[PDB]
This record gives sequence, C-alpha cells and structure tokens, in this order.
Amino acid sequence: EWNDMDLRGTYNKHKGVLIPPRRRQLCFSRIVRGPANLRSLNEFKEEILKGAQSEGKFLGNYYKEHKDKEKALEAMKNSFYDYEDIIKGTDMLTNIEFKDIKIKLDRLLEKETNNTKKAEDWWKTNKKSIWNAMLCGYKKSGNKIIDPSWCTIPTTETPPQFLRWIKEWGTNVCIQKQEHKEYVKSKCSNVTNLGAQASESNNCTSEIKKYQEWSRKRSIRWETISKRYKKYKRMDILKDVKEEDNEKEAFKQIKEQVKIPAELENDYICNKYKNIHDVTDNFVKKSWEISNGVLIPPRRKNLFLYIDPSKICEYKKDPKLFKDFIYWSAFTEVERLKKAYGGARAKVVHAMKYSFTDIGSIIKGDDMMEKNSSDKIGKILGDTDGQNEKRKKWWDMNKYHIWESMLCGYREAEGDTETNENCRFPDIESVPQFLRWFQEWSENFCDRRQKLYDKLNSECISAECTNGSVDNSKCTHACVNYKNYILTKKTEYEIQTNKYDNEFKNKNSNDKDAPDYLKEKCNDNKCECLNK
Repeated sequence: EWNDMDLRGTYNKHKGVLIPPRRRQLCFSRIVRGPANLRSLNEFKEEILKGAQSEGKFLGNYYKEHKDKEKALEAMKNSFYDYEDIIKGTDMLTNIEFKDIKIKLDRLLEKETNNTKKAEDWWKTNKKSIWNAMLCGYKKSGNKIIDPSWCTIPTTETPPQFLRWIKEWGTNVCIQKQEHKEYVKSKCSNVTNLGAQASESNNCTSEIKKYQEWSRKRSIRWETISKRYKKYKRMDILKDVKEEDNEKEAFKQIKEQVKIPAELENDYICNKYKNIHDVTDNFVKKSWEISNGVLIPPRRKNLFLYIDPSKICEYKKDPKLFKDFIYWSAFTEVERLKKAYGGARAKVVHAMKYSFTDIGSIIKGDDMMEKNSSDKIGKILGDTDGQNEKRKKWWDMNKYHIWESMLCGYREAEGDTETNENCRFPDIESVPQFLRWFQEWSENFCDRRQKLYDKLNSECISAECTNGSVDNSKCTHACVNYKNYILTKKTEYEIQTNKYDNEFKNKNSNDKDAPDYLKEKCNDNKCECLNK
C-alpha cells in the first residue's frame, strides 16, 4: 500500500518523495550484514559487485512478471538507472552511514588525502565491469536488442549530475500515471450501452473519486518537489551573500471519457515555438467590387496554401518531413495571421477564430469551389465528401496547438494586461458546421448595423437645406451606405435561398424553426443585435 505517511515519518525531513507502488516489494534476501570481521580490500570490491550481482538477480525474475516489451524495457532501464546514481554521485542521500563508512575506510587504508579522486575512478573501474560480466552468458536468459548473431543493448552514457534524479523522478510518475489510465480505461469502459442507471456505475464512480483524490494529493507535493528543486539549482555559489493536455488542470481533472457518466443528478510549452522557427496583401481594408453577383470571401480569397508539384514524389518517399512541413505551414500563420489584424482584443480574437474556422472548412474536403486544391487532395489521399474523421481530428489538434501558440505570443506582448479572454477554447467555437455557417452569416449583420446609427450623429441633420439645390455635398455622399446595406441584404437573401437548395428537403430539413433558432442559439443574452 501507499506508505506516504510511513515514509514521511521515517524520513523525518519533510520532503514529499513517494516511491512507486511497485517499489515496496522485493526478494527479501539481503541481510543487514554478513561476516563481522572478515575484511579484505578486493573482497569488498566483489561485495559491491556482489551487490551489482544481486542487482542482476532481482530483475531477472522480475522481468517475467511484466512480459510486455515496452513495460519490460521501461522497468529494466529504470532499475539499471536508479541504483547507479547513488553510487556514482558520491554525495549526501537518504542514507545514514553506508557510503560514508566505506569512504572513511578507503581514505584511512589506501593513503591520506590523495585517493578520493582516484576513488571516483573506482566507479569507472567497476561501472563498466558489471556490463562485461553478463556478456559472457547466452542471450536466452535475457531478451535484448535483436542483432545479427547478437542480442544486446548499447551502453548508456552517464547523464550529468543533477540531471539523473529528475529523470528517475520523471520516469516514475509517468509509468504510474499510464498504469492508472490503463486501469481507468479497462474499468467502466462502456456506460451508455444499457448502463444509464446508477447500479453498475457505482464501482467506477468510486474509482474516479479515488483517482481525483489521488491527483489532489499529487498536485500539492509536486510544487513542494518543485520548491526544493528551485532552491537547489544554485549557480555561481561563490558570492558575497547567499540568495495531449493544455495546462495543469488536465492533470488534476479527469479525462473527458468519464464526462459521459459524470452528468449531474516553467514555460517549456512555449519553447516549442522557438523550436518551430525556420506576404501581406492588405485584404481587410480593400474596396468591395461587384463581379458576377457572387460575393468574394475575404477570409478565403487569400488562402495561404501553395503546393509545389516539384516535391510530389517526396509525399510518397519521405512523408515524415512533409508532416513537419505541414506544421511549418501552421508556422506561416504564426508569422502572418497575428500581425495582420490589429490591436483591439475582441475584434482580433473573433477575427482569427473566424479565420481558423474558415481554413478548417477549406480543409474539410466538402466545398468544391476550388478545383486544383480538391484534385491535389484527392490525389494525395482520395478522401470522401464528408466522411473524414481523421482529417477533422487533425484540424482539431492543429486548432488546439495554434490556440496554445497564440496565448504565449499575446501574453509575451504585454506585461501587466489582464487576461479577460479565456485561456482555453470556449464551447461557442464547437458549434456544428451549419451552425458555423450561421455564425458567418450573422457576424456581418449587426456590426455595421450598430455602426449605422453611430453615423447618424456625424451626419449634418442639424443643418437645414433650402433654396433648391443643396449647399454642401460632404453630408449627402454618406447616404450610399444604406443602398450598399440593402444590396448586402439582397445578396444574403439570395445565398440563403440557395441554402435550401443544398439539402433539397430529402431528409432532416432543420433541427428547429429559424425564428426560434436565431434567438435560442445565443447564451445569456448574446443575440441582442442579431435581427433586433
């Protein structure tokens, strides 16, 4: 069982270090001490080799318990990586006098004040010695890396000091968390299939509650583990005076798979942007021109997608680079989309939200306004009209990565601005595909609608007109905006009339009526300007 309280009491130094659940049971063959006064130099070298020899015998039988290859390799690397840190470190650990007494005996026996450094060579006199001993035996006893007429793994280079402990700590938490995720997926996997009642779900609900309490205990001490970790990175000691998930909430909270039966009754993430290091046309303030009666989408007319036919063969030869190139295409947006819009928070945030939904629509493979892009996509993948779950989830993870990338850039721009915008993605962007059609149509109505009444004050209604022809023209040329808005309303009526022709009323005409669809779609009085 988890001996956290017992470990804290026995350790007595108040550092929240908890061993994994598997690191409490071992073959009870080690004795506190063997011979009392039988002391000889080379013999106790063999004794620590015997310890290494003992380290060759627990994991030999323990390997058969976890027959999984990935789990076996993880456990074996952890076993042969943890123990060498204490012996190789030659520093203070959670041990009373075991290394201290032997080092005392070493400096007392060999020579005075001139053998400690050579004692370090003792480790390199025996760290490689243990590896060569196992090479003599056959490979049947222990599976290794498959080689021609040979089965061994390459020697692992010793990590630098202060880096080994975090690697041992890091691999420990990952294995435990993946084991418990495997347990939570194994238990209560299917609930909606004849399990809507609370009878059979009780055990898995209790398991989820226990796991949540686990995460609550694990969240608190990690910062304390980070607390001593931050204070132990002292550099330049000689001084005058001593001195995939989104955030941590994913770790504390449970995975969304339990959300179905859950119905009510320091900056390393941004550094990847550095790792992805290594065009403007002014299409937002342009003058709208009528051409063939079809409005040109400003968001889609200047799509940043240029496919080079010279590297089509590399799409079949080395796709793996091109995938990163696809990520580099996202990098184009993080060097193009952010700078183009402006500085106003709300308009810019809705701007790139609409840009991302438009590019996702373009890469949904359902709209066929472009021929070359559709043909190239069919050649590369041969997708279907709308049956692309993998492509949809791919766009979803690109959207999540681009949103996480935008957060660091906007946050880094200012130093004291308040984060009014939500760090995570609101559910409003998760609306269905005809809902995002409705969003695109609705976003162009009440903005300039509200702007229209603002222009009334700026007009010259106070000044009067008399004597036939007007005396001023600057206050009368602005009246063409009403006719332009009427033309926009007419083209929106034409497009919506065309919208009915898409389905043709074969089946599933509409989820609900449009008069209530427009008003109930908004949340907490958000449709005030929409057809008011």
